[PDB]
Amino acid sequence: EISLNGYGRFGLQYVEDRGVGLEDTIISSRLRINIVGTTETDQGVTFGAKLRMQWDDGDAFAGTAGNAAQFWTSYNGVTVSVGNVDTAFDSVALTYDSEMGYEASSFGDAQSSFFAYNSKYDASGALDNYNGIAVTYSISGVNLYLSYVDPDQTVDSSLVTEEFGIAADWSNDMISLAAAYTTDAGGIVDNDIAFVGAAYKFNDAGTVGLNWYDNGLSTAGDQVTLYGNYAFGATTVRAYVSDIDRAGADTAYGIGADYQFAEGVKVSGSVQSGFANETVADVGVRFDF
Amino acid sequence: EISLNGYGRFGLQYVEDRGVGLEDTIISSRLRINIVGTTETDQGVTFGAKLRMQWDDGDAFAGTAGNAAQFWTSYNGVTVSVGNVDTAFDSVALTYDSEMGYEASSFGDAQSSFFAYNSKYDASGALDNYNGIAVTYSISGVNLYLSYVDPDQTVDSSLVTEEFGIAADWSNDMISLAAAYTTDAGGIVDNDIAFVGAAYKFNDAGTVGLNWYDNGLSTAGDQVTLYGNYAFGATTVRAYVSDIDRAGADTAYGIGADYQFAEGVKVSGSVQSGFANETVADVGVRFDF
Amino acid sequence: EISLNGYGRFGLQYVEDRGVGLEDTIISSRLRINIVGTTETDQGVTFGAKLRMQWDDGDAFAGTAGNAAQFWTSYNGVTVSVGNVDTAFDSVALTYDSEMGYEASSFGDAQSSFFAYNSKYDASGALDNYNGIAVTYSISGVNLYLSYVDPDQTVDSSLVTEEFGIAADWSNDMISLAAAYTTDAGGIVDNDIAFVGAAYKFNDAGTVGLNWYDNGLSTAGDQVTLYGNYAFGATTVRAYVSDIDRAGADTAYGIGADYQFAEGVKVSGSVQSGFANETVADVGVRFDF
Repeated sequence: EISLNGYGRFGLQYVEDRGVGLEDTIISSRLRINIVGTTETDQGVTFGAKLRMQWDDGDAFAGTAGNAAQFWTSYNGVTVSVGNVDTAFDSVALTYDSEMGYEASSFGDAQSSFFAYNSKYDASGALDNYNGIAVTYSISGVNLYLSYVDPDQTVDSSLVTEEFGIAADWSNDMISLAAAYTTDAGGIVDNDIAFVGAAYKFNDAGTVGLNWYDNGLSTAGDQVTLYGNYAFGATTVRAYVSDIDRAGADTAYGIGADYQFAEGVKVSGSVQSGFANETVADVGVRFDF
Repeated sequence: EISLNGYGRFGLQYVEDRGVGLEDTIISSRLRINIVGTTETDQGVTFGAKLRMQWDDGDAFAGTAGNAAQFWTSYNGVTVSVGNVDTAFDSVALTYDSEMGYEASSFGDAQSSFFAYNSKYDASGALDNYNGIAVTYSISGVNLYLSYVDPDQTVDSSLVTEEFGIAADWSNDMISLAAAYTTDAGGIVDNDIAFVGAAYKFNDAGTVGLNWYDNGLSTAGDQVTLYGNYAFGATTVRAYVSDIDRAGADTAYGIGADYQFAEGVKVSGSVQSGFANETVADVGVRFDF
Repeated sequence: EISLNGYGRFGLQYVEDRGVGLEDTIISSRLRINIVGTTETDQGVTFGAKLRMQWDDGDAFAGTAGNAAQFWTSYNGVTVSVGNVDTAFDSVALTYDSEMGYEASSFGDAQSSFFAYNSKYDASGALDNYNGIAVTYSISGVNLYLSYVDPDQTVDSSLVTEEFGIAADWSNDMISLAAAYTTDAGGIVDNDIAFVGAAYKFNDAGTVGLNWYDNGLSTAGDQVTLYGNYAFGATTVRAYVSDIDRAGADTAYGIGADYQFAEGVKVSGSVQSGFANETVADVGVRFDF
């Protein structure tokens, strides 16, 4: 069995003083197609592989290709995956819940480098032998994530730096907890990052959360992000503030809205201010097919 | 929802004195696959995106990839599209109705340069930031086309040349009219081209038309094409003659046949003579799946 | 109509002293997707085209693309195909029946060069104009294969070397015969190879065969391969020995197992010894979706 899913999204992307001779506002857009092949068995074991074809405005050659394969085996809630795998740091909950706009962005996201699912190919050749192993398990309420990544599996281990990450989240009807730890993130020695987050669903239509990060060797340093959103029926209001230890940095913040036009169609917009006092705004549509 | 459609076609392509050391006749063939994702809503609005993977004999690397995405929104007969869009000049009626053979060709087609849907990627990098906006509307019988194209949307407007094109066609049961105008066609300054065409369906199985072109900065100059076809049940006979103002040019002409083998399978052939006295012939099959 | 089929496979690949500074064991894996478009007619004729997207661990750019198209027409058991076609030498029976492991390998396979379906693109540019014609016909029990391949169809014939191959196999319930002949294999002049094989199904769960090869200009020389397998319900045991005329060569051999975990899921493993005394072992899974 092979199924095809994906999405499209487009709108206006603005960034003040984007560059001399350059247009501040452009029409950013993206097309994503996921190709998933699965083989189910009566022994209760599922085999699957997926491939992704994704194009973005600006992409080289005005072309679209597939990325590197991912394979997995699920059984009794346990899933082992190989190849181009999702990572623990990128997989945990709450960590990206401050994002807004149609391009789902936020300076409130972690400011560190770490491996995460590669959607496109890479011309540099850097990923040619990038292979990983990931494991997840859901013990009702609790979620476990373990990922191991070798940027070049053909070379003798001791010669390369592997990334290892552990992560877990839990959640009842009103409180949520999440923690994650990754050593040698992004294959960079001593680049040990960490996340700890908590959220409170102070109602059905609203939630306030707090994320704290240890950005490893990032010049950003430790960082805390405070966000919240509220749902007035079909439209959602979002806001957040973020701070990093880097000297002289500005407090990052953003305010935005979501409008569920229909099932599958979502209109979003936002205005954000980065740590270097950058100003960015967006408004677009996203449709899932 | 994601649907896959497309077609295949192959046969013999002949061109007299194709080049020293080169074979005049080769087996030309093409595979085209369209990937269309759509999201319908009960509000009566449709969202969609499409991608194309097309290979042609001769293609570099003996490979096939996807091109740059196209997105659109339809509502009440009005459709707005973004990205790799169809253009007014390329979209109007009658303009390509003189073509024949399995590769659908004719020296009777307009001899000017202008933007039109890009089916493949482009290694030059020329299309990396090529973005367009197109609008069409059907007021029963009449068809409106408007397209705006910026070959590099990242650069400040005033620095690049955009193509703008308007076009409209109308048609009852026996008469058809079509006109089109595009300024700075193909992004070339002062390259303003125009088309005007009329056709008469002098019966159910036959039609005679006349197309006049203003090829902008093309050395071809103004051009008039006269074509006609007749259907004897399953086989269609086609013919045409074309003239351009370029000095010393030859009158272009071609005679060909279509044979509807089945629904979806079409056999075609033709012999044509170009303005530079080139001789070309073809015979092949085309199947839509 | 367009259908999507394919498979995924992964496991451990071992090869003793794979190279200085290199890891002997790696996780080899593959994803294959076949895109097939067909157009059926009530005249009893079928038109089709297929494309392949296949990724392998190690692939450049960590990307995946499509290869060069193949088209065909089937009628009354006769099938004519064009473009990237399957060849007679690669298509006959018994010739690859000694292979084992999840990567289906065997030093017992023919040691000659010859054209065969190209699954991926080729950066060298070598296949840009590689076009072929193949014909097969099944006269109940007997199978005929004819293939003609021109590595560069644009160039004048006399300037390039074409590969031509004939092949046929037959088979009742317990005996099987197969022969094949290809001249200028792989487009190499005087590289005439041949195969002759016979197999006996000495039971429902077992088979012993013998393949003899004339490897044309290969330094391997003539070669004979002896293989056999036995099925104990769900697990299959395989073994083989191979010899070539090349001076000082070692006798190649391998022993392996297959385990049909479910319909579509197959676990395999093997240990093999090459003619140059190479040691290789593998164990993996393959799932068809």
